Amino acid sequence: MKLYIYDHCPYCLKARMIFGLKNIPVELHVLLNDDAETPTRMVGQKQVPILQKDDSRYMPESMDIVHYVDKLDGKPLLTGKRSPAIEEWLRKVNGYANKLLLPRFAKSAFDEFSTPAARKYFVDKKEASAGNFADLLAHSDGLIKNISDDLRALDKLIVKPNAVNGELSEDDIQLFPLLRNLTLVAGINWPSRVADYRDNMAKQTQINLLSSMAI
Repeated sequence: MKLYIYDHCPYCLKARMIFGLKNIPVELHVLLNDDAETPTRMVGQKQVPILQKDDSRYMPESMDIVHYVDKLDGKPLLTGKRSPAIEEWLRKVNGYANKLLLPRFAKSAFDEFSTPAARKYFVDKKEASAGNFADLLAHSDGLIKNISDDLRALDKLIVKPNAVNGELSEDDIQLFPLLRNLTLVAGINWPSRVADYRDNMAKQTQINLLSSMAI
């Protein structure tokens, strides 16, 4: 029951969230980002989260972990009512968020980026390599407007400040992690019901907001 992760990783947030809500203890293991090799060895893919299930069985992928843990006790807690519109909106919002987040993930050096090596290794993937980030960063305010607007739409869509779709559904599994990531983007103007939802799920999951690291 061990999660090999890179703290910032949305998929790892999704994993930790499912464990949190289900209330299943899990050995979080924050690998250095430079350690791409061990993930690759274990699951034949450079990705984390990797769940070393009980009998030391390393399973990759958020959604897999989510559904598996959700089904572990034969009680589908949070697969109530999937909403396509929410899924679509989430994907679009991730599409934005990613671009804002990446350079913050670099600047606010998460634990996995402790070593200069891990930091550089991470930073060179997208942040430093795509010079365009300079421009996007300069443009931040305009992006903030776009994402905040898209969040106010989402703020209208939020049926309950816990169950996005009135019933706990995998849209929540995406949504809370996403908003949680967005806390790092200090500028993005988190709407009311969004913030309510977010802090409720944060409390439920025992996941700290990234406010303290936000820029």
